[PDB]
Amino acid sequence: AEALFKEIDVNGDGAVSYEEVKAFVSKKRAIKNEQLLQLIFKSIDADGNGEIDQNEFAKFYGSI
Amino acid sequence: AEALFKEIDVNGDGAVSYEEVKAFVSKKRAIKNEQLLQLIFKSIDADGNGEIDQNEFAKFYGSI
Amino acid sequence: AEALFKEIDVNGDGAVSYEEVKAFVSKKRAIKNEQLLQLIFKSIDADGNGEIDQNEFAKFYGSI
Ligand SMILES: [Pb+2]
Ligand SMILES: [Pb+2]
Ligand SMILES: [Pb+2]
Ligand SMILES: [Pb+2]
Ligand SMILES: [Pb+2]
Ligand SMILES: [Pb+2]
Repeated sequence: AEALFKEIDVNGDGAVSYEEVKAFVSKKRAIKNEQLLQLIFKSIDADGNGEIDQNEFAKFYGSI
Repeated sequence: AEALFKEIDVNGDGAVSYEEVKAFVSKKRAIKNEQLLQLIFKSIDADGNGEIDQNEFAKFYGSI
Repeated sequence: AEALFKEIDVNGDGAVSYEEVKAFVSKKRAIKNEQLLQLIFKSIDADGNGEIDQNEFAKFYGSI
């Protein structure tokens, strides 16, 4: 009755098959990678318009 | 005369080309990942019918 | 005015978009992997003809 078992159990038959654990691990990994990358971007895009201009980029670099 | 050189040497010409080392490293990696994942599954599937029901899943989690 | 911002800024509009940072990180990663692999090959291919014969392969292995 936890959303996690249901999230992994994609065809909803009450059983987590191997393919499902595998698809899950894959997408969980993909998501953590997206989140770290976005967070890094947003962190460089100091003013938040959604693009990094040469200035934001300049600050970001150096002794970093 | 070791099975390993022959395993990497896929077109069998006595020479391991770069593509072959590369294909080999790729598939070796893929296999270690499958094996760890399967072992983890089999380890959760406490009764071995090949699917994880909410119970096996429940035990598995917690302070894990 | 650094080649790096221009290298990431693929469509050249002065702005590094997210897709571009992402494509960049991907290809940077791909390249480091190629370079390490090639260096390892070249390191096994002791005489440099571009293929590893059973002999070069033999030396390479052991207590390695
Ligand atoms: Pb299922
Ligand atoms: Pb900006
Ligand atoms: Pb060959
Ligand atoms: Pb089971
Ligand atoms: Pb751009
Ligand atoms: Pb050689």
